[PDB]
Amino acid sequence: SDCRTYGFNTQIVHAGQQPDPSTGALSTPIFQTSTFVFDSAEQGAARFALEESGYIYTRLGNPTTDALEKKLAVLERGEAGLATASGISAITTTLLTLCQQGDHIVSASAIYGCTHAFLSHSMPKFGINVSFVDAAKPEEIRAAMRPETKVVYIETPANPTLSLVDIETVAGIAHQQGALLVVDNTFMSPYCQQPLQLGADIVVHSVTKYINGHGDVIGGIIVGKQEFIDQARFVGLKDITGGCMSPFNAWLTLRGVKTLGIRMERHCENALKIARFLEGHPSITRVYYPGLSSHPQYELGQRQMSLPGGIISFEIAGGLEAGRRMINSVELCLLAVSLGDTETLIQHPASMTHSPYAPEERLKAGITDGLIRLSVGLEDPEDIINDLEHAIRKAT
Amino acid sequence: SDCRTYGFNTQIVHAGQQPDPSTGALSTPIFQTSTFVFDSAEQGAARFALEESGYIYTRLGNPTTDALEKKLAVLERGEAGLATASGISAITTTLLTLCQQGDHIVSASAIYGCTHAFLSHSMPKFGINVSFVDAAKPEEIRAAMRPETKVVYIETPANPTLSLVDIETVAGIAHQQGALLVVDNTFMSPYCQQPLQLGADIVVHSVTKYINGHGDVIGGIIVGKQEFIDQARFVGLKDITGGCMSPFNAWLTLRGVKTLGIRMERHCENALKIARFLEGHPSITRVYYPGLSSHPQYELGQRQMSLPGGIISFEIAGGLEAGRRMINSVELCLLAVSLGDTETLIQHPASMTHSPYAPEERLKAGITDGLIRLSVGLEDPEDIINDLEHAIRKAT
Amino acid sequence: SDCRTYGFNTQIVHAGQQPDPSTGALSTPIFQTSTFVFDSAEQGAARFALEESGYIYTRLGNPTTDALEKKLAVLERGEAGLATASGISAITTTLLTLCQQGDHIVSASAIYGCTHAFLSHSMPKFGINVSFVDAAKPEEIRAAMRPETKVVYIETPANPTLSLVDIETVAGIAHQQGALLVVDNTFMSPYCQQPLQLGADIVVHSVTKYINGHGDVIGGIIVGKQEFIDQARFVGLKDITGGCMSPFNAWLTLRGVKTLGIRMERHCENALKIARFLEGHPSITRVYYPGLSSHPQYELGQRQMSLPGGIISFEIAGGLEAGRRMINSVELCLLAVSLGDTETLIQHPASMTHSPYAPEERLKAGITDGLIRLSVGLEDPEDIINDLEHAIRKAT
Amino acid sequence: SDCRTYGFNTQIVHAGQQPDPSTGALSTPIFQTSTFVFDSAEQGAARFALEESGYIYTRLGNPTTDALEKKLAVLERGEAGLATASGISAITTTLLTLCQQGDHIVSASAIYGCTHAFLSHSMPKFGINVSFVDAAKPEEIRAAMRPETKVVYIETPANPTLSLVDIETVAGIAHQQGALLVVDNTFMSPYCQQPLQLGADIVVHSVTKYINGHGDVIGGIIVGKQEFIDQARFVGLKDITGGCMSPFNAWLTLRGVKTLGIRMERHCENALKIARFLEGHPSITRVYYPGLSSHPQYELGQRQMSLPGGIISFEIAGGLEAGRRMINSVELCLLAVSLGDTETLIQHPASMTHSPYAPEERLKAGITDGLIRLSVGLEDPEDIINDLEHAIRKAT
Ligand SMILES: *Cc1c(COP(=O)(O)O)cnc(C)c1O
Ligand SMILES: *Cc1c(COP(=O)(O)O)cnc(C)c1O
Ligand SMILES: *Cc1c(COP(=O)(O)O)cnc(C)c1O
Ligand SMILES: *Cc1c(COP(=O)(O)O)cnc(C)c1O
Repeated sequence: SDCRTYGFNTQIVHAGQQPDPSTGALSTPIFQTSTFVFDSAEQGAARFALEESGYIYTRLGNPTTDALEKKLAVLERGEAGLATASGISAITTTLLTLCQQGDHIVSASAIYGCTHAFLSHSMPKFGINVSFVDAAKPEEIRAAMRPETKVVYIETPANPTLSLVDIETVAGIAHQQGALLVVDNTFMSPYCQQPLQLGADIVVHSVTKYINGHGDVIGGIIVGKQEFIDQARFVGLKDITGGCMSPFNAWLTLRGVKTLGIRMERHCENALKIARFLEGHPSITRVYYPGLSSHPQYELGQRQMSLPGGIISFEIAGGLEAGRRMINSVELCLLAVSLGDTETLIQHPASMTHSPYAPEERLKAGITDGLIRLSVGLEDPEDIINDLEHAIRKAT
Repeated sequence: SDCRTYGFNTQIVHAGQQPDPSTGALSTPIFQTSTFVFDSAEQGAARFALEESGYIYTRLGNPTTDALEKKLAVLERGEAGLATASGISAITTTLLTLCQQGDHIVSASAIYGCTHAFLSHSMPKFGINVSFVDAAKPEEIRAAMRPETKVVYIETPANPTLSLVDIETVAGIAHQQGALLVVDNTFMSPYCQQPLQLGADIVVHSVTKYINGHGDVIGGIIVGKQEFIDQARFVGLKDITGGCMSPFNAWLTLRGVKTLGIRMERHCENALKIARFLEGHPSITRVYYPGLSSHPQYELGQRQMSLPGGIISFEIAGGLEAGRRMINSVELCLLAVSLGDTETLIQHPASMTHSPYAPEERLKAGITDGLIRLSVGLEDPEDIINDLEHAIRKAT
Repeated sequence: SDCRTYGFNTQIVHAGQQPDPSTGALSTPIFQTSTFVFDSAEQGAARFALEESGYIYTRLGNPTTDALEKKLAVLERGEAGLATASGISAITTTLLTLCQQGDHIVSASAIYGCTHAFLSHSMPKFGINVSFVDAAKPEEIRAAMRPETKVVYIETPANPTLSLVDIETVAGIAHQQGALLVVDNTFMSPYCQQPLQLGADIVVHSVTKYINGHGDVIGGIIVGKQEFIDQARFVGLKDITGGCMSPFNAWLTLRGVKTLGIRMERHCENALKIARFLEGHPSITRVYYPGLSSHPQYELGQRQMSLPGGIISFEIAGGLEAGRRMINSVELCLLAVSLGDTETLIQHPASMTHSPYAPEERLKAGITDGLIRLSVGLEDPEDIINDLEHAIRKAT
Repeated sequence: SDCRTYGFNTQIVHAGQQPDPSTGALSTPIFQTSTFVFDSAEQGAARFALEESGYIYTRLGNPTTDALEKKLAVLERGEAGLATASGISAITTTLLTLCQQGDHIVSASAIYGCTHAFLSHSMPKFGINVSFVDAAKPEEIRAAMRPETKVVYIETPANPTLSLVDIETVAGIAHQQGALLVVDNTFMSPYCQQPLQLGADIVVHSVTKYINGHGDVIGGIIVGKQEFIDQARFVGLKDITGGCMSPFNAWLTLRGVKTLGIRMERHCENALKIARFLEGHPSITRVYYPGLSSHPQYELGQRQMSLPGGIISFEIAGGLEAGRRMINSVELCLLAVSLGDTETLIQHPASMTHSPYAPEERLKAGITDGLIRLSVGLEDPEDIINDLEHAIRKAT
């Protein structure tokens, strides 16, 4: 049969995978090899000429990684996938394949910090200019487009305030002006949002977050048309970034993604409960969560996202010192800077990642002094709420 | 004590490593994690401000990978190391950290094919121009230097004819003209050649070859001054290539490198025997091996290399068809395109990697129709010789 | 705090685990080591004398495996855990620690086939006699008890007809007669049944099934009182079976168990839907599933099990040939002999595992000619039902 | 061709292994699976009936582990191999397959401590009696034989004094009296001693030591006739010990064994240098090493062993307190209780493993107060000697 025909949970479990043909092994074997052996000179030449399918060398391609690439292509409804060493490598392999000196990119300003650093500081040194705009306002995207614009780049939801971008509307604007739309879908995973179905051309993820979900893999994935992915593989990865994924990391990500549907359901069920608790707490001034009807783009989120996500941000009364006291008072939530793990993770940017920055520079990343970012895990939500209540009460 | 004080075999085993402090575990633990947890807001801020040692997130740094980086820095007599997703990523993370639009690179022409593709086709699209020269002639390096030249880039020995480059002489030329010298030391490993001791500024390796040695890791390493490595880590890797190494791959490379000294001794003992056998064979027109006194740069090799290496190239009588017949007639040597594995690997480029290319285009990579490339493994050399003799006899 | 105080999902995620003390790594490091190093002669002696905590050698104990042992002890409400190379090793390490020549065991007859082979053929050759009884009838257990009986051994539910054993009632009988009760809890996992809370003394699992859940680990676990577990570790494992678990297998099982709660919820939701579909199908003569009210011990199952499980057996009309045709006609369910994986697995014992046996010998394992065993996975239940309907329709 | 025809180093690299048939991957894939899938009911039945080759379930057999089993069978010149969870499991799976209540074993007294504990305390509780003899005196073996003796069990060399057993002579005695000879060949590895070639029936190893060689695997192997190995697999392992090896551990051992020849050569070259240094040191009363001509069985060792090994024991002047001071004064040698790793390991049993024992009880394991045991690693021997000289000088 064809796995593209089954339901989404069935695809999560099975797409891109099948029992090993020589042994019947059910788990995808870990092809932890660099070298592949040819049966003859002619078989080697046939593979190098693309006249025969098969493998050559793990930087170019590998059976374990191929399974992950095919699975994620199915889940995003794209033609082809390309696994990478990190989410950053997925982003930069994509953009360095597409762009050359003299080209231009229109990017959302509300993007992952290291992506912003790449676009702000590294791209212009290669002659590739970037204009940053508020992508919640599609007119600002249009106004920033130039004859040289090759790419519009967006993230949605966008940390740390969980604002949204209207993918379908932005895709139409980008395409009318001759540009590709690249969407970083890390926050949602394909279980909750499908940018290619809304007109995006390329989707990138850090699999480090929800796709792997177990806090033990750094990796990325790119999904798009075969013609583009082939260039991203044989030029961007092979020559430019060298950012190939280890077969063992691909195997762990295949293993983690098996539970993506059930994990996202529980992350989001837990997060909605915690978000409602925080919205009712008189020591919490604001709660940013797409599942609360007061979210400024709530209706867009309901049309574009099948679930409101596992991430919450909120502001605690009392600013910087209260946020520091609160984060130093949790006993179950763990202080860390990643997200999408099975454990609940918490961070206070103004006292952690952005401490030696001026308050007006911190807002440039949307960071207020009392802002706390919470990645909701798979624990009992009552335990998470009790921990938050205990810490908030102490802090205020 | 200080491991930088012990003998080289002792350093191979011990440098960069020690029993785990919390448990005493002798093997370096596999810190297969993405996330690291802070004990307090203040500890997180201290790490982000570089005011406290410790870890944050595996793309930035990891204890397992740190051990590999420190070991390879000791072995190359460099200050610091940076592990990468691939040898290509080591090369491009280095050059994309050092160079920006308007800069220039002087490169040897006799370099790894994918490095050549990066330099020929990708660098100029970022405004970084490259002049290729015959680096066996240091005067051609000097003549190609421009005010904008930031880097001279060399490999030695250089596949597929095993020609050499005089590292010390080229380093002096590069430095007099204000450029850094980057040496790809993959072929030799630090056990056989130490470019930093001869004046190079930066050494890169594909650990995929001899350093790991077991044919099961794609990876790279960069070694140089702390100031440069810090930029390669926090800009080149973090932002540009995203080419971080998986902790499991670092652990496998640590494990492989434990036997680097004994492996290189056996590879080179075997290769010298096989090279002498081939040089005495009337069906073999030429043998390229630094350990044969007829090698055109033999004396330079004796001063610069402690052993002549594990790689041999040779030309079989009868050109393309004889090379194809020979490679299709081996029974022990394995047909493949990597090198530095414990198994003997063999390839015939004119019928394998470069078949759909014109004979005059193949020479542009030094490839004649009868040229065979042999990576000598750890088998009994008598068995390798018998296999080669059987195949040569059949082919001719 | 104490993790034994949190909710069960919180314990699944966190019990037995914490950030690495020397680095903060969130994932439990893979301590893939044999050797541990002492700081002094005195520290080595202190560990060998049990006068100091810490590690010596991985066969005796290991930090990664210790985390798994502690987690499973928390989840089963037992004092201590011991990980093993396989479920069989958990069973035999337990029984060979407890029993010596002249001792006796009363065992259920409806037990895992290889356990039955150990008890029937291997135990008596060591002078340890075994009486098999129908453990659904607690009076048969009582009647089989002898002065030499050390252990009553049961599984519940019991494959392949999913009959039950009343743990609390059997525990009272065993204890009144001076014997320990050992329960194999593999089928249910601690998420669905807690034998120690009902009076059992020792729980064993094959973690190969639901606890790991990902079809990529063979392993076992024993949970019980510290005094017994210490004997199982330092005599049974150290000396008798040698069945220690690899640190990597323990790490994978820790990783798999993170999703145990959400997996069991989905397995059982899916299984109840499929069981009801099969019970309404006129080509299916019988359906064995604890969640159907027609199950002969339905009310006991509701008191003893929090969910009815992920396993279903059923009889297809037409006996042996229909069962063979049906199993050869599924397109999504995979033909295999394990259970508890994320993929739906199916087997027809009369044509697969028990084909060269007489029909009257097959019933001795409860196997009728039309009996099919289904391990329900995490796919969309509609897809599983459609596959079963297609295959049943073709077969009948 | 047939790998049993190549030289021993070629076999170390290649025996039991070949490129993956479906992909050409050179490294043996890690078949980290529990479940295997059948294409039809008939294929499942054919495998269960042994009428078709192939896999069923990893406890029974696995492609990665099969490669290791076949390689070690080739290296020991035996018919078949069986991998296990530990060296202890190799020993007990063997003996519990061969023996039942009423049987008898004649064992050397100079054996590994946990093997001695199994034979002394556990075997008799299963009705299997054991007589311990000085196996350096073959007449004591003969005199201890009884009508019920099934097995003669020996280790050679034997820790901690490195005494020897004449394998060929003992095999002839055992066979004349109708018993099998089992030899634990862990100390030597097949590179240095081949008991089956000298008449032994079964060889066991802890692969934890030299075969893996990297201090990161606990595991065992059994090698013998196909008829016996089949019983050890399908009864001893399947039913009794459950001591199967994890596929990942088998893959690591395959990887470690690739360098067995070059490692043993260097271990033994280093050990002979260190042994000669110790024999010339006036603070060292005795040196136990088969490569010193003063060894009491030196000539037997030269006939039976191709190299004298990597292990040395020696007595330091001043007894218990000097041994403790010496071991607390090394800076490079690591204090630990395993052997065969790439790092040099050292232990002082009288102050470490046997401290709370009476001096007359310590001699029962051949342990004098000043006895030090050294596992010589791959470091520069000059560095090891300097470390030992520094520590000896301080201690005396
Ligand atoms: C973490 C993250 C990234 C970067 O991925 P890495 O795997 O850390 O390189 C990119 N985008 C988003 C939205 C992320 O959360
Ligand atoms: C193989 C090789 C490389 C590339 O390294 P990868 O690990 O394949 O990316 C670079 N230089 C040399 C000399 C090589 O042999
Ligand atoms: C599979 C199973 C076992 C055996 O465990 P292994 O890990 O295969 O050794 C024991 N009991 C039950 C109920 C099982 O399903
Ligand atoms: C270490 C050893 C063993 C035991 O093997 P494990 O892998 O630790 O179970 C048995 N025999 C000898 C000679 C050993 O050195």
